[PDB]
Amino acid sequence: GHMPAISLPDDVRRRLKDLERDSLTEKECVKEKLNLLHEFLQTEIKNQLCDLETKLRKEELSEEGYLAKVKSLLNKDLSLE
Repeated sequence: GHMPAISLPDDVRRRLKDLERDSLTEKECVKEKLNLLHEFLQTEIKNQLCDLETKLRKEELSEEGYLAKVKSLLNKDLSLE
């Protein structure tokens, strides 16, 4: 990025703050975070996630593996800017 200037909308961000009060959860965070970020993340991102689901279905990946792997990817995508 020569000069990036894209970041989550202020209206969206406010919703997360309200959610924080309602007390989210690890599993709940991924479901909400995925759909929200998706609105700004291309489907090619969801595609990467789809392959992981296959591992969950073949019992090759740990439950916490997907939960912990998913988080990092979300942050990595935003770090690109």
